[PDB]
Amino acid sequence: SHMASEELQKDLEEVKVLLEKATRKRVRDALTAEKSKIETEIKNKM
Amino acid sequence: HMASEELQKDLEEVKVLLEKATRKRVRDALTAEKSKIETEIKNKMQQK
Repeated sequence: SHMASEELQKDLEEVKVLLEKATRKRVRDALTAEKSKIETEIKNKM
Repeated sequence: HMASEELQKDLEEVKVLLEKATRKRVRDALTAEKSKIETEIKNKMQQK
């Protein structure tokens, strides 16, 4: 369900897959901002 | 600060990533970034 740990892990994995492909700074910055948000949501679960 | 040619390369890549992405929040974030880039390109083409 919404905001379940497994859903956040799937979000994070996709952002990492796309960061491996991305080369443009502007696009990488947008992806890294999302990555940071998802990682915080995961860490918040402790 | 922005350059038309560089924004067009960013647009090309955002498009490529959007071919691939499967997760709703990631697709939404990339679509929003694409839209912002397109607005900036329009303004730079006007200013050329």
